Amino acid sequence: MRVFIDEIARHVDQEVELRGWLYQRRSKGKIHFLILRDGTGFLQATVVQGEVPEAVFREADHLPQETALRVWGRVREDRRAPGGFELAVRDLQVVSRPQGEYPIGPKEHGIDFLMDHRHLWLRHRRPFAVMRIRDELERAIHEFFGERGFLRFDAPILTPLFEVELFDGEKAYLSQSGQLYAEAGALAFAKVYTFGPTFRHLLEFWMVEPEVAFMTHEENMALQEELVSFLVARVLERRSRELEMLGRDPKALEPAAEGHYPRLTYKEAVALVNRIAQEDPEVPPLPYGEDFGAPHEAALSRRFDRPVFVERYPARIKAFYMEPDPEDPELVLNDDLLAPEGYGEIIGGSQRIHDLELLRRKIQEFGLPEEVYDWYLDLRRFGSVPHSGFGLGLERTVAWICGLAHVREAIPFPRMYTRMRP
Amino acid sequence: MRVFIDEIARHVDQEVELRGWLYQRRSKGKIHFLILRDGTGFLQATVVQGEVPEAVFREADHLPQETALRVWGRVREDRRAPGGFELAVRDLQVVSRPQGEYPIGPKEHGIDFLMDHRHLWLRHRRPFAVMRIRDELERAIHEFFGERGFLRFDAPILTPLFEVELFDGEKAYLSQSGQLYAEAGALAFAKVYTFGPTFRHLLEFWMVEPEVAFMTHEENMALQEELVSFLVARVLERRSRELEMLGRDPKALEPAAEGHYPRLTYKEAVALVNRIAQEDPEVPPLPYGEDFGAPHEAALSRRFDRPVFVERYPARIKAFYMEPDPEDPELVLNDDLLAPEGYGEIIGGSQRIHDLELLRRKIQEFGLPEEVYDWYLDLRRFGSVPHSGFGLGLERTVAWICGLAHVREAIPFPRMYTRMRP
Repeated sequence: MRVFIDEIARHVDQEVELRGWLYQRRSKGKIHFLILRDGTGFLQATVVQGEVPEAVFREADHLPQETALRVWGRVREDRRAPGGFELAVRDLQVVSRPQGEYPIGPKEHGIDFLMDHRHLWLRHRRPFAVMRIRDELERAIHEFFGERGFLRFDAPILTPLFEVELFDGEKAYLSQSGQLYAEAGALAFAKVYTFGPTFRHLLEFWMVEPEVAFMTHEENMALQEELVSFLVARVLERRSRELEMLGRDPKALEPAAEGHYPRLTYKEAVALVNRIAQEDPEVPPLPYGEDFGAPHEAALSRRFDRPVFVERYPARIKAFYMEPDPEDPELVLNDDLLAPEGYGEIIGGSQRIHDLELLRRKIQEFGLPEEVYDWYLDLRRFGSVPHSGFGLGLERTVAWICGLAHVREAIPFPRMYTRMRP
Repeated sequence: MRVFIDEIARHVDQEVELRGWLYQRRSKGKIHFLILRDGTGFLQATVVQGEVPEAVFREADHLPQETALRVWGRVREDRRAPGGFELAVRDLQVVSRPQGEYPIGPKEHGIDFLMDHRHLWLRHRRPFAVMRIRDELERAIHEFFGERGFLRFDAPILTPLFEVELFDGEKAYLSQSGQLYAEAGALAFAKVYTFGPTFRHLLEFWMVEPEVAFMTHEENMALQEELVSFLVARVLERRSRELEMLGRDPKALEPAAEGHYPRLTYKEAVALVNRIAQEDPEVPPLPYGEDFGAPHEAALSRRFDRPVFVERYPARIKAFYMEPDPEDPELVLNDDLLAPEGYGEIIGGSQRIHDLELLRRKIQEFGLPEEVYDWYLDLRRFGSVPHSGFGLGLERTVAWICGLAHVREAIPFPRMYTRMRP
């Protein structure tokens, strides 16, 4: 029967069929060792001279990389085989051969060449591992919020920023965040999350944005920690093979899986960064009141062994909708979660204003057109409750978990100001 | 302890707390009957004069619609209560009152007024039911493909159609479909699906687009049937309450849940439509070679009790990438799945060309710029295998399952050429 490499362990000592591609090939003495990929994994297939028809042995001599292939054989358990299993091949059929030379030979090229060939490069071991971890995270996000009674709530992408021309003279704008709509959602369904593209490194990325009715700042941070540690735990448990293919040290991820994330106020974070900047030539000072520069963010991130929260920034550098700190008028009740190892911010969140007049005056103080926000103001006129939410950047989270050098590797086909292709 | 209405059955005869909103209110004799919503459901709460402090009874006299509320009481099982349960209230605390008159009183307004107030209207019973069914479908899609070893594969939205201005003079275009990228995905991961927004009724909608390596036309239709019948079954099993709130007859959905969907060739469909058009004044004739007009689609859809497949259309009215019918050169191996009851197309799919030169000449015959499709052509140069896929429109599927009058009701904040707000 036809099976997939991913399920090969369930078929030990049976005759099966694989359909896929020649990933690698080597020979020693009377054995050809093929590495086959079928899209769900990589598996050694042996072709043994004298134990298969000579035509089959010779045909298996004759296979360039990315030859498409059907192979038939017996599943063998064998710890000398990478994976722990191999296919003892009995028959083999070429489905197609490359028209030209395949552009990506093993262990050769630099990362940019590989990303220019992204549509082919996705087939290889490292992008395979990254994408399977990405899939694992997206599924696990839906399970995490589904099991807690959250409703997925798709925020609009077109908004009345990148500008889009509509029919006639009309113009719309690509969403940078579904949060405002998610708040309407939270007031209708108690607990919701968007899971969609937003547009601002990457021009285009994916954001999970939960909003919860009656939820406070502190509960908001607790929810963030709960989610991130669950996701790291889930990758550790189910994608340990992919982590291994990436050369990712699980020990760098285990603290995140256990929670108890350290927290810092903005003031404390600034003081810390400026202590670091004195003993360290490669970290510049940080004047109070400014947002964290890239080196500052990195220095904070590398200080801890798991994600670190930074909360209660100055109002002056945050958004109009954020709830003011009740014991400190210059600050708002917000938080950013920083991944360790220099990966930096993976979550941005806050408690939102629930008082009608406060929100009116904030909409003015921030010099905003009140009319366009009237519906948003309705959320305070009718059934207003304290509520909070946040947005998790999927690509930065993937990049961190996988240990990638750049976020563009975390998404199948990245869009950046420079590369917009394929 | 604080609980949600959705979990109320697990807490019979316990003292609990609810946090939510006054949805409706009526009184008879010494009982105030509140209908509370907390975002996860609707629940009767009784306040009994003489058994609660007089202040509490009087406070509960005093509650306009969308008053935000905390209520404490004992969960009672009671079939006279709608839901089968009610809260016997002991204490109650107003969290907030409406600033102004709430614009949506029960059983009053026309659909357009309600959609103009969509951000508030989402709180009510019918949109509640629709959105919970939508959530059920999105979760179930991830489970269906996750359990079959499909990988979620996010296709880019920005493409090199709606036009978007980038920095400098550069321009991109909102994706109308992730299929081309999904094919690269299928060749890398065997079986994939996009789950994302596309842009073309609705300007913006959600598409699940599976692609499978080595999969044929016939298997493609089998996969489509399997998926749709699973989704209908899943809504029937887990959202029967929401279906009931919608007044949706489960009997209209049960045939879809069982599969065995009828199939028609394009030629057969045309002949059928034209037979229908003779006995029926409200169905116009259909010349051979034309795509199905709206009345034709509707007449086909209303002919059957479950979704119907239409396959093997003329090449001349389909896309460049579609595999030609091997026994009939004028036709391609494609299919559209039509929902019954006049809802029409919910899936469009086909087998794709895997032969390199055939695809080159099709790219020319269709007058297309070969350069921009070179990467796509690489998918035929290297590791080319027969493959197929399709796209399921989420909103049309929701609209059909819920029995809605228009697809705009199937998405939280619809974008149409006319309404772009909120």
